[PDB]
Amino acid sequence: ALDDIDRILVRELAADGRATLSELATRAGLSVSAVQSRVRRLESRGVVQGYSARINPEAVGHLLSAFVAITPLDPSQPDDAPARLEHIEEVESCYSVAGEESYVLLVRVASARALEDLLQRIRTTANVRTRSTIILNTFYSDRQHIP
Amino acid sequence: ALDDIDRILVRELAADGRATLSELATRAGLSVSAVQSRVRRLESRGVVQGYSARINPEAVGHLLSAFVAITPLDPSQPDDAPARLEHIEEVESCYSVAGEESYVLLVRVASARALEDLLQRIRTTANVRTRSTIILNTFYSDRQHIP
Ligand SMILES: N[C@@H](Cc1c[nH]c2ccccc12)C(=O)O
Repeated sequence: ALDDIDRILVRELAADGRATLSELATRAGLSVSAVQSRVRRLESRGVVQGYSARINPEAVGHLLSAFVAITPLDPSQPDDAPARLEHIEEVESCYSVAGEESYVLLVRVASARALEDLLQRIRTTANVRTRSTIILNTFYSDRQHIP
Repeated sequence: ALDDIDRILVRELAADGRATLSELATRAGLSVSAVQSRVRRLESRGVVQGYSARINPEAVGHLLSAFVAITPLDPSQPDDAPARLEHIEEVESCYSVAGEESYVLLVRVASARALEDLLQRIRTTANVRTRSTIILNTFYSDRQHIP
């Protein structure tokens, strides 16, 4: 249910999430009130899920980032795993995945020793084995595409 | 130095990209001017590198997401795959990696059949083999943590 006007707003808000209603208005050719109300409607269906500053993880001390694939040590209860790892703050994302493993997390930590410690917390808190792939370099990311 | 006033700011801006110079400044103990200063400096120093609304990809036509793990076929050519792929736009994220493959892509696409197409285009444009993993569900995504 997304018309061309909304297509223009989200593409803009993707590029600039601090875009102002007035800047948006003159870009879709609408009144600042038209825009405001459009934007909240986008927001309240779950088309826009929030706004975030995109922080440099190295600058705040996260020098090591890794993908960790996790699989149930044994898969008989439905899966707690996302729920119970929500309160580990160093886990940034959590996807279920088709194939041999069940979830893939992306994880951000200060150093190698801090990674080893974190893998222990993960193994123990969701009762899961882990396969780790360290990121050496991010070429670009969250480059959100609106068609 | 990340002065733990600069530290309080980024935690604020990561949870809220449109939090406003004022509503910040209050929770931050400050003038709406030295708020505005660091914020301009924090962006200048590469610490906050941009603001983005977070759009739901289904909502916008991307019903299938995938991690796609690529390795170049000819080790005697310059290894420039991130750069060769950068204009392909459904590649949201491109990360080099220490594992079995050389990079991982997060890629978003209309349908399973559209994915087959994209992969073919990835293979012919970098000169890479592709191994891909399908995301069934995102439990959470980009929860950024500031020590
Ligand atoms: N990896 C499983 C799918 C899966 C997703 N989440 C899970 C949680 C537990 C066990 C399996 C799963 C498969 O490909 O079929």
